[PDB]
Amino acid sequence: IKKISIEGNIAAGKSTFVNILKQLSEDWEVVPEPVARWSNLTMEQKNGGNVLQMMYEKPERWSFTFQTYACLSRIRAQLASLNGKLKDAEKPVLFFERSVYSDRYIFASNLYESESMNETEWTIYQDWHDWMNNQFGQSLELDGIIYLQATPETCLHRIYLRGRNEEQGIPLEYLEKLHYKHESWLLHRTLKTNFDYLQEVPILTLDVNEDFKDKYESLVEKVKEFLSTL
Amino acid sequence: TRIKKISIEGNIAAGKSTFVNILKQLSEDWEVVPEPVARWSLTMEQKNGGNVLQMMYEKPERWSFTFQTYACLSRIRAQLASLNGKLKDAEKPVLFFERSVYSDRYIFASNLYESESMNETEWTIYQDWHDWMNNQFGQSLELDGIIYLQATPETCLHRIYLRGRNEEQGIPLEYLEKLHYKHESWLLHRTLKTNFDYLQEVPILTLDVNEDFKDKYESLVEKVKEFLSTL
Ligand SMILES: CCCc1sc(-c2ccc(OC)c(OCC(C)(C)O)c2)nc1CSc1cc(N)nc(N)n1
Ligand SMILES: CCCc1sc(-c2ccc(OC)c(OCC(C)(C)O)c2)nc1CSc1cc(N)nc(N)n1
Ligand SMILES: CCCc1sc(-c2ccc(OC)c(OCC(C)(C)O)c2)nc1CSc1cc(N)nc(N)n1
Ligand SMILES: CCCc1sc(-c2ccc(OC)c(OCC(C)(C)O)c2)nc1CSc1cc(N)nc(N)n1
Ligand SMILES: O=c1ccn([C@@H]2O[C@H](COP(=O)(O)OP(=O)(O)O)[C@@H](O)[C@H]2O)c(=O)[nH]1
Ligand SMILES: O=c1ccn([C@@H]2O[C@H](COP(=O)(O)OP(=O)(O)O)[C@@H](O)[C@H]2O)c(=O)[nH]1
Repeated sequence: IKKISIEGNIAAGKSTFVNILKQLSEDWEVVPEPVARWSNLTMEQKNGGNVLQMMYEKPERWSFTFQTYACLSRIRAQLASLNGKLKDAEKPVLFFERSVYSDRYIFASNLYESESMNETEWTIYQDWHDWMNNQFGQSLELDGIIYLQATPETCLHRIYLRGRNEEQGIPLEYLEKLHYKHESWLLHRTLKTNFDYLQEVPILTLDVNEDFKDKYESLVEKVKEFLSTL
Repeated sequence: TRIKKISIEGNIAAGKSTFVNILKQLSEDWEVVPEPVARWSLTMEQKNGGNVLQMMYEKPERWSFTFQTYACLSRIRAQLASLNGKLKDAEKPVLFFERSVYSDRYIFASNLYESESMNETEWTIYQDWHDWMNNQFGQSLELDGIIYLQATPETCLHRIYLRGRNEEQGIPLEYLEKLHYKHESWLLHRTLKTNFDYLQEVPILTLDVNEDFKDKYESLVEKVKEFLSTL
């Protein structure tokens, strides 16, 4: 199986793009993001719901707890697909809706930066993150990234389009701060991670500013070519 | 795998470190993994450890969950590493753990849940992580046996009074009964059902360590060497 993580800002179009891909090839399957599932039943998802709501109310009390549980749920859920899926397929591809690196170098790092996590919580999380991925998540190494690039302003409208109730307060500032970090890591590539192979990973950046729900062929053609390059 | 893994279990100040330390010297084939939190009680672990301990003491309701996660992680890292580091050329290698991932959760984390310093979402979340993660290690850290060092709260208090740490001097006798009770259920009556199936069939040796054993441990070790020859 090849592993491709699909990255991008909130409401840039990842769920939608990934649900277009999985429909196109028996060799293509998807791992959605747990935090995504949490946003509306097994024990993980009641913890997910409670913990999500707690995070909305008092993020500086709950950011450490949330981050450690979101990533754990992602690490476990990517494994459920990599060890039990695409058994009878010729050129398997598993497409991750975000990654263990999104968890750390976008969201957790941004919470540390808005002081939702104190120094020690952040230092426990990075050590907890290094070890949890290296003990259990080795097989998760990514063969490439797809960055669905959407201006901060495109994203603000798309949460409006998504018309979810709890997400209309999101200031362009919050959405802009995630954008800058997304730009630094994947486009300008000025971010340093603690993972050496992430320095070299193939990366495909896709301008997803124009809507693509019924005009996505050119985007899908780029993915096919990018995949061949692996 | 060929290394025997034995937990030493006991309440605070029962004398586990004293025992462990005695044991390491009685044989070149006998090795010990000190409990990471006891050390905190200077790497980045000491730094992080140092802080969350003081934060934990300062406010149990805020830091209990964070502390419990890091203590159990730092423990697993000592344990899996000693496996790799010592006893590669021993014909009769035994590794003594100062406590286990079971005491983390079944003594300490449960206690803190029962005392409302972790809410339900933190305790089930903590339990989720412990369950799944120890189940990745199919048999690796899993115990060959357990040695219960059974003392009284008073001895432990008495022994707290002797250990000479003001930072502990205020630990209340009432907390010990609670902790002591949790040990007796798990290690004496065997009524603590857990979610690690092999445990209920892990042999337990119980030693009463109320009598001062420091100059006079030979009996205690005979019972340990007797126990090891049946595992
Ligand atoms: C529903 C998505 C999860 C949430 S909720 C949230 C949030 C909610 C309320 C907040 O204050 C009122 C908030 O403020 C953050 C801040 C005040 C800047 O520290 C963040 N940020 C986030 C982004 S954190 C996140 C998201 C995600 N998908 N994965 C990971 N690992 N972390
Ligand atoms: C992926 C980011 C989700 C975020 S981030 C966020 C947020 C971040 C920073 C903020 O100020 C710095 C913020 O303030 C919103 C406010 C201006 C107070 O209305 C909200 N709100 C949200 C919506 S919180 C939420 C609640 C909920 N129940 N479900 C979901 N999925 N999300
Ligand atoms: C960081 C100091 C260690 C502390 S502090 C502590 C504690 C401190 C103050 C408390 O109330 C003000 C407290 O609440 C008493 C209780 C009845 C649990 O609410 C617990 N319990 C503990 C033992 S936590 C522990 C020890 C250990 N060796 N291993 C693990 N996994 N956890
Ligand atoms: C492994 C420590 C275990 C415990 S448990 C404890 C404690 C727990 C609960 C308590 O009340 C419920 C407690 O007493 C606080 C009180 C007496 C009410 O002010 C102390 N303190 C401690 C140790 S605090 C400590 C210990 C230590 N070795 N070093 C430092 N710097 N701090
Ligand atoms: O080109 C697009 C991409 C997305 N969407 C919609 O915009 C919202 C946000 O997109 P999505 O959930 O895919 O973003 P994600 O958070 O998954 O990146 C959803 O209601 C989608 O149906 C759209 O109308 N056109
Ligand atoms: O036979 C003994 C065993 C222990 N102790 C004392 O009791 C205290 C607690 O011992 P230890 O640190 O070994 O307890 P642990 O927390 O490790 O069980 C220490 O001051 C020991 O010196 C003692 O006087 N005699």
